[PDB]
Amino acid sequence: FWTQLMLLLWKNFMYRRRQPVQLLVELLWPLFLFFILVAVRHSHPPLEHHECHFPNKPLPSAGTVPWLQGLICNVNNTCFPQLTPGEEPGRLSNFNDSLVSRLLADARTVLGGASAHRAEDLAQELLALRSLVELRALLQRPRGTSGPLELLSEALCSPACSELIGALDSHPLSRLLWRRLKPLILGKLLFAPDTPFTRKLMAQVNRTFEELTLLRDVREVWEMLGPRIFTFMDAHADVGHLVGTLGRVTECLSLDKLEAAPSEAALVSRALQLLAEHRFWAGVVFLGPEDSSDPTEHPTPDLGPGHVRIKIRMDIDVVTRTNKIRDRFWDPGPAADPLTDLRYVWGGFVYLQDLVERAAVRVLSGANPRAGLYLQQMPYPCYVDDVFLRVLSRSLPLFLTLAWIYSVTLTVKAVVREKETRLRDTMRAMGLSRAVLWLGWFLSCLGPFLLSAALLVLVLKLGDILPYSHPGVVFLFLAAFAVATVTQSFLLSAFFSRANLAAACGGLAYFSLYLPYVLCVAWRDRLPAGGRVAASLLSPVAFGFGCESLALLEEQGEGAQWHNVGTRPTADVFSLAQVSGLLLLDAALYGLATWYLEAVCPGQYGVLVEEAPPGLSPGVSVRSLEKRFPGSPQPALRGLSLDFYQGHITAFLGHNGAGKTTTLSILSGLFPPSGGSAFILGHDVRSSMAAIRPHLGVCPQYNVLFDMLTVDEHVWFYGRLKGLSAAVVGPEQDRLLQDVGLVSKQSVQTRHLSGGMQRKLSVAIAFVGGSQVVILDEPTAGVDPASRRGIWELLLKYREGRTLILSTHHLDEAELLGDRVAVVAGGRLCCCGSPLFLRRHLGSGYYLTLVKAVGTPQLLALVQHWVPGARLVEELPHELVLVLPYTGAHDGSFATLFRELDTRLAELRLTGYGISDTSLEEIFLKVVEECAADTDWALTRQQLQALLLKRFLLARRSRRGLFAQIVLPALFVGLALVFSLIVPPFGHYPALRLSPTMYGAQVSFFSEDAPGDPGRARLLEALLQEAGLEEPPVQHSSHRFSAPEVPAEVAKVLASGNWTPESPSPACQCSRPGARRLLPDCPAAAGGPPPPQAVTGSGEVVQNLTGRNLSDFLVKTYPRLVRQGLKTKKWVNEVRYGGFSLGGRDPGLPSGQELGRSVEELWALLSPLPGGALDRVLKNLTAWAHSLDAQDSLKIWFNNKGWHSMVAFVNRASNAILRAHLPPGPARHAHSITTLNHPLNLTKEQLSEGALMASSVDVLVSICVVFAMSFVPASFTLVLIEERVTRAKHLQLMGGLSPTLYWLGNFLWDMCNYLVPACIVVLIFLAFQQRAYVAPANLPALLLLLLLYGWSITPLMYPASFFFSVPSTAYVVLTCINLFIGINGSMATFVLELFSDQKLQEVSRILKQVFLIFPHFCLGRGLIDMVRNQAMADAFERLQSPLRWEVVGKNLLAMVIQGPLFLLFTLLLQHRSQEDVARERERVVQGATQGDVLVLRNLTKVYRGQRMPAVDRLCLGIPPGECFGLLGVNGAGKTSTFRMVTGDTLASRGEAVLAGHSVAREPSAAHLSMGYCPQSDAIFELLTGREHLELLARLRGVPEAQVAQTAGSGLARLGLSWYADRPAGTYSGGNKRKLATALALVGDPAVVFLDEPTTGMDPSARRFLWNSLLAVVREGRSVMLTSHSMEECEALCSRLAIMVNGRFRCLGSPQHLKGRFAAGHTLTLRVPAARSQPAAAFVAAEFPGAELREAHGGRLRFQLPPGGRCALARVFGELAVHGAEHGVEDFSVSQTMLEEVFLYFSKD
Ligand SMILES: Nc1ncnc2c1ncn2[C@@H]1O[C@H](COP(=O)(O)OP(=O)(O)OP(O)(O)=S)[C@@H](O)[C@H]1O
Ligand SMILES: Nc1ncnc2c1ncn2[C@@H]1O[C@H](COP(=O)(O)OP(=O)(O)OP(O)(O)=S)[C@@H](O)[C@H]1O
Ligand SMILES: *[C@@H]1O[C@H](CO)[C@@H](O[C@@H]2O[C@H](CO)[C@@H](O)[C@H](O)[C@H]2NC(C)=O)[C@H](O)[C@H]1NC(C)=O
Ligand SMILES: *[C@@H]1O[C@H](CO)[C@@H](O[C@@H]2O[C@H](CO)[C@@H](O)[C@H](O)[C@H]2NC(C)=O)[C@H](O)[C@H]1NC(C)=O
Ligand SMILES: *[C@@H]1O[C@H](CO)[C@@H](O)[C@H](O)[C@H]1NC(C)=O
Ligand SMILES: *[C@@H]1O[C@H](CO)[C@@H](O)[C@H](O)[C@H]1NC(C)=O
Ligand SMILES: *[C@@H]1O[C@H](CO)[C@@H](O)[C@H](O)[C@H]1NC(C)=O
Ligand SMILES: *[C@@H]1O[C@H](CO)[C@@H](O)[C@H](O)[C@H]1NC(C)=O
Repeated sequence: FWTQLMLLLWKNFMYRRRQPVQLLVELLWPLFLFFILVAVRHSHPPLEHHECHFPNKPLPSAGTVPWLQGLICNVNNTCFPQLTPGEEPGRLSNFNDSLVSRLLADARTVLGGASAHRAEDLAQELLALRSLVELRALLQRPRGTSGPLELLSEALCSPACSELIGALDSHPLSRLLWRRLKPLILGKLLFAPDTPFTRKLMAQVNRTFEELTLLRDVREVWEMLGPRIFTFMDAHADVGHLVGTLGRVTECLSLDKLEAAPSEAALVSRALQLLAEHRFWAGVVFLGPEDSSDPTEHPTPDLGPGHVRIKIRMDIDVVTRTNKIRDRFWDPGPAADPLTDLRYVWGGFVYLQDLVERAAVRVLSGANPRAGLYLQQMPYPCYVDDVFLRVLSRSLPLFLTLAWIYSVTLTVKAVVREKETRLRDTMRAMGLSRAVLWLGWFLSCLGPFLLSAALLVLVLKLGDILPYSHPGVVFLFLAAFAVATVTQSFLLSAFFSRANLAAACGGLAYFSLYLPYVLCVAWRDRLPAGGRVAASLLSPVAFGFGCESLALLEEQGEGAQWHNVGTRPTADVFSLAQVSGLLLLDAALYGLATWYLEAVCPGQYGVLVEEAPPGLSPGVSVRSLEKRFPGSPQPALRGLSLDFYQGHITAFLGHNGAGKTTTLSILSGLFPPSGGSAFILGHDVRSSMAAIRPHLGVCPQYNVLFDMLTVDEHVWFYGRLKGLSAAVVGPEQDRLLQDVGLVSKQSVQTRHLSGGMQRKLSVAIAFVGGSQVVILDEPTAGVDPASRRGIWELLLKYREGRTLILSTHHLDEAELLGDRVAVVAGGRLCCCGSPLFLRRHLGSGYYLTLVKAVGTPQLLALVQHWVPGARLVEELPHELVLVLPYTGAHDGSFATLFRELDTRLAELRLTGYGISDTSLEEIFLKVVEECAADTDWALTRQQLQALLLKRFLLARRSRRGLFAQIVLPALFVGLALVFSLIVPPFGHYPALRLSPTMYGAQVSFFSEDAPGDPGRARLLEALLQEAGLEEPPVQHSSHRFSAPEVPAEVAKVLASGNWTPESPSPACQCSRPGARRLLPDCPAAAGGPPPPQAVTGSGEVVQNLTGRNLSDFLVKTYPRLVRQGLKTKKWVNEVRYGGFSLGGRDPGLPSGQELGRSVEELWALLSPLPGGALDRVLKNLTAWAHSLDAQDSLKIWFNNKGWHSMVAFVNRASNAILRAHLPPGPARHAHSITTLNHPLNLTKEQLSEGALMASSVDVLVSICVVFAMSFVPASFTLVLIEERVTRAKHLQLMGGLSPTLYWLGNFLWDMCNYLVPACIVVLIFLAFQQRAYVAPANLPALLLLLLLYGWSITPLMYPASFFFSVPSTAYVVLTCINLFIGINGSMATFVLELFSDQKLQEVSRILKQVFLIFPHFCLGRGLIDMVRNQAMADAFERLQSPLRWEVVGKNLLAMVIQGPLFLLFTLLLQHRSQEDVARERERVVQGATQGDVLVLRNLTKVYRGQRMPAVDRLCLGIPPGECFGLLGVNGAGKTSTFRMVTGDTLASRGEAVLAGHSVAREPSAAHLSMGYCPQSDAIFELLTGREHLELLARLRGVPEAQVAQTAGSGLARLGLSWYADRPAGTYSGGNKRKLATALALVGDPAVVFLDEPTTGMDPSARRFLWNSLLAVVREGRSVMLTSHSMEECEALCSRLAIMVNGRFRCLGSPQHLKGRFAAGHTLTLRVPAARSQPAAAFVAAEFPGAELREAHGGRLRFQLPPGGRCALARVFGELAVHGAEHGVEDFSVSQTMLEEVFLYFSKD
């Protein structure tokens, strides 16, 4: 059991070692992919980012100075690691060291002090002020700045406008700020409705800009107070310079920047016009509830007024996209980038929403609410950003499968190859169980897999791809994967019966099972938990599911290790060990599947007796052996009771189908006997089992050798397997090697270098165990007769002792070697015995014939006198045949009769006698039928016409296939167009209702500071009851404690620490220690320790958090909220989006009443102006001082990952304020405000880019058209490939056909066939009303493009007919290649077009400039280009043409240029090719006979590497009036000479001339008069035979009116009347041969060539061929016939030439040969002594001529000079003594037998 496994493993290792280039490629292919992966890793290392905090943004409602301060200082949005002062519940401002704030505080305190006082005291107070000094220093600055923006930033933290432009264009930061401010400074507010209510709303919009325009009055009062004081009496210059600077800034002010529009269409037109001038900024639409014109939204929520809907339309390049709520790829980032994401800050959307909402509340409420709104960004933890790990999670299975596709292909190829040559059956014959075979396969294939896995593990660990992990677990994963994939490859090898088919399908079967993993990862959340395990039954799917868990565990900073093998890293991911368990279960299931499937198709591979020897020792005793198959009710083998005997070489006789090899397999260990017994050596076959193998040898009818192992390893392997010991193999090896004469070959150790002799070696293998019984099976099945002598010598060498049982098809072989013969025919035995006994039992006797150049009764009386027995069988004139009695036949009587007849020859006028001994052939036949009975220019026009007709009939023969290949794609396209009538989603921007409720269930805040006020209490009530909470606040007091219970294990930790809310209460948080990377921060159990009070309303949770830290709580709690949905990381639903803090502390000085009183007192005094301008200024100042209190504020925290959170929460705040200031009652339900977002249409320049991303249905239609359009050329080319496989094409070429004209005819017919599908597609497009195609300016372009693409595509794959030789696979491969090329081109172009965000891809347009050289992509590009150009034209002017040579003209021109070059290439590819014997050779050399039709001279062929000429130095001459014949054994070179003379092949040396026209010098006239007939059937099965006949008739040039009549003649000479109507496909075996003969004969060629015209068909067919050839030979025409059957050559031909080894031998007429050497007699002696000298000596002494023939041990034949003067009897009497003189049992004489010419044919 172990020795067989060792031998199998050694053999497999030897196969692998003898291929020293496949191992290297298998090792170095998977390393390339992983080196690419390592390079990719080196390209993108992970990025690290620490914690950072964000400042606050003040809305204009809070103030104007802080507003500009924010717009000028917080533009960069830089992170700050330290906590910002704004976040703390106390402060509400960030800038405390700013000059503006200090100046305002100093002014306030000085004014308060002055008011309290009411000069020296005031001067002293103002002297100690650094802010005034800083302001004076800033005023006294000699430029030093790029522009006023820099000075404004330093202070805070028209031709004049042209000068400002010139100054500000220099500084890049000033450029950025100026770009941000340009839309808004020069803005043009527009509104559609002009009703008075809207007028009041825009009056509320006015009042802000009116407050803005107040510096003019203060300025003018300054210059009207200036000169007065100056006349009454550095500071004066500084104020004037400052005032003039202020005036210059206000010079480039829009002032009246508000405008109006009459209607929505006019609104859009005016907006686009202003965009053309770069002046448009925003537009507002006050849609009314009663209008009911709501696109994709409800008309009105409640009847009547009270609800205001407001739409803001701005430029798309400014307002963010408004289609999807969230990003599709979650990123570990704060999502705070001013340039890209923070668009609402420099876009002004929030500003205008605030302004409009405040106007609406001030109008509807009827009060003047004051509440400053601020915006804050929640802070974000420290993080590591690394996209690569998700890429591994999604990519690693792909690279692993691509690395292991190669070894799987090799494994399946090897398994199928070894199971193809039936070697497995031979191994099972010797006794090896299938289990050992499969175990050898397992352990031999599984080595390289694990070596590759180990190398991959080392690469992964060392290459930093999977660090922080222990390689042991990774290896235990890859090993399970390798086991599963090897088992599944063995399963894949169990469905195929061909080598290359299995090799090319196994890789595809392995790769096609990785797609479901992608399908599952796309809809990751869709699939439940139940279907996960069911889908993970595939091996690659399970590997992917395990790889995702491995990557997920890698993200958490601790890789795969022994600690966490059985731990699930997330609630819905497999543990790493469970995946391996499933992998092993899958491998076991695949193994069981292979085991069961191997048994699905079992079995099928895909009374005369002479028993009396001197020693009766029945070594093999088979009795009544029977077997039956279910294929036929009659048994495969019937009763066979024959008994064999040791020492005799029994043999089997029968024609193929006699069930001999079946029985020989029964006796071996391959098949089971159904009945009877098969006792070998005494013990039954099954009982012996393994007790019989050393004493039983088998050799099968197929050669059994390994193409890589040498001879010595071969004998070693086949000896050690039988039971031989390793010590005694040397002598046995040497014995067999010396016996077979391979002692030289074992020196070079080759197996595939030597051929033909290999069968000999196989025979020797049957004699390696010295087994007593040996069963051979046709040891000379196919070996050349020239080498059967060695096999005969070896088999006779081992003829003693061993029982040998063989079987041969022949009849001569069964008597040379065999000591006995039994005849089996029709699966049954008929007779048995020995050749002597078989020849001694006949109805007839021993024949004697006499010819005439006297009297029958006289000769009969003479014969009866000389011998009593005599039978008269034949009595016709000119030959008298009598039967001499075999019963009691004696030599003396025959000798006396012959001696008497010798003298009386002249008188009797006989002049010749012929004796005859019955032979084995006729007795074999007679017993076979006895057993059978007992069982029961105009010519070119006609040529093209005929070719087109034959193509049309060829198409009409196969109509269903062409119909399904042509019409079906059109119906497919039509159905695709029908089903594509749904609304196309392309990315339009609908109307979106911007409210917080769109996000869904969430958690929100209501933090409050300084709650000591009733108005703030009302505002808080509005905020809470706005979200759906219960109306009475006291109910919350009824709920009392509404918080989750604190964790018990955390209470002790809290008691350990201070736990004050102001101090950091939570414990610290883990982060990146440098040696380890964590994606989130791992949260402890104490983050924001006390669970804050939460109340749930209607799908929403509100939390208190009053008085806590807030920032710390959010930073600590965020990852806990996120992690619930990081398993898939596709659409992450953050739960906390925003919240409110009711801050109340006033950063400014609240004491503004005193300042107002002081201003009023100053207004009363100082001579107020009668006009009141100063009075109005002072009133405005008093109002500003009164409003300076800022009684209540509000801050909104928002999360930026939700795109539309800022606007939703600002809307909520405004609505809450409105509901707060409205008096209580049911009227609260009547009032509401709504805000929408709707970007405007694209401008023309914007359209020129935006039209690109509106093509999905177009892409689908183009893909469908390309897929359905690339089928026809393959259908065209399959027919040509099929006609190339058969040599019928060349048969056409000997007609009038030329290859160029054949190509032209095929091209024209395929054009005519192709013109229909294009018309069908065109009519489908026209009938289905596609505006994209039914336009009159688009139809001609589409038609021309389709027709010219079909023009160009066809000659692409015509040159491919030479490469392939089978129709179906050629069609499949060509279709797949074309579809792959088209789809890849289209996808690459569309991907580069959509993803062309960066500029270095637009130059990739040159790539398409190359694709015009590819003809398949021209149509796909042209359709898309035409569609986009025409759609742009439709959308351009309504709200240049396809025929122009700018969109499709260039592509069409390039493709029509490409058209003819492929036809030229295939036309050039077609024409790529550019003693009697001595006396007749001498007469040919000296001169040429003019009458001879064919003349040859030194005809020679030298193949490549054969080292010997197949046909060498061949000469001949054929007179026209005689039929020729060529003879030779297989391998002589007759077919090579036939091909060379016909012209299908070239000649290495020498040329043959036919009727004075050499083949090379001008082939056309040569082929005009040659009738080609090969052994193969060169016909088209689709057509009919008669149709072939008229096709050849029309090609030749027969007039049409007689062509049909010719058909009758074309059958009248060869019958064919019953088979005329039937198609050529459904005929008989000989019908094809006779049809080929008729096609050769039709047309009346001068000479007719036939290669093996008849090979064992019905006698009627050969009689008809005989008649046809006789006709053509006595009508004065010549035939060159090649055959084997000698009687046909005798009957038909008049000259015979015999050739062996490529050279003539006799070259004479049949009668000349018969008289030259086939006369006399030959003697055969049966000597058992096997001694040459005793038999040779006396024969040479008495007879001068004793030439040897087949000198073997059993028999020897004698050649002697003919024409003995004495009688023939002169030998017989001598033999009558010679039996005593020398050992001779019996004898035979062949004296002018019917087999003399046969004997010479077999002689040489
Ligand atoms: N797959 C099969 N293989 C062999 N024999 C079959 C098969 N199917 C049916 N038979 C039976 O085989 C008989 C016909 O002779 P075969 O057994 O095929 O001859 P054979 O053994 O191939 O002949 P030789 O002369 O020994 S090569 C009929 O009884 C068939 O029904
Ligand atoms: N691929 C090949 N095709 C044809 N002949 C070949 C090929 N390879 C070698 N030969 C030579 O063909 C010769 C043996 O076949 P031939 O005598 O030419 O014809 P044939 O086998 O008698 O023809 P049939 O009767 O039509 S199968 C030897 O010279 C071979 O070396
Ligand atoms: C949020 O927390 C505060 C505590 O700061 C709760 O205020 C209490 O409310 C009840 C009911 O109105 C009063 O009787 C208590 O006197 C309040 N306590 C203090 C110390 O303020 C408040 O109820 C909680 N939620 C709400 C409804 O705002
Ligand atoms: C701006 O876009 C709107 C669509 O949002 C266009 O209005 C539609 O125009 C089509 C004609 O092309 C009509 O069939 C629709 O009924 C219109 N819908 C609406 C809502 O009116 C509008 O024509 C575009 N204007 C410009 C100048 O591009
Ligand atoms: C923002 O800060 C970065 C810090 O490097 C600086 O390089 C950049 O110029 C700043 N940009 C603006 C707009 O201030
Ligand atoms: C602002 O600065 C002043 C003067 O240094 C200081 O008294 C005051 O406490 C500061 N206030 C804040 C908000 O830090
Ligand atoms: C105020 O807005 C109104 C629209 O109601 C507009 O007519 C007017 O010009 C604006 N005021 C000024 C002077 O800009
Ligand atoms: C909040 O927590 C932070 C954590 O650094 C701490 O520095 C800060 O003092 C705390 N502030 C309050 C008022 O809770």
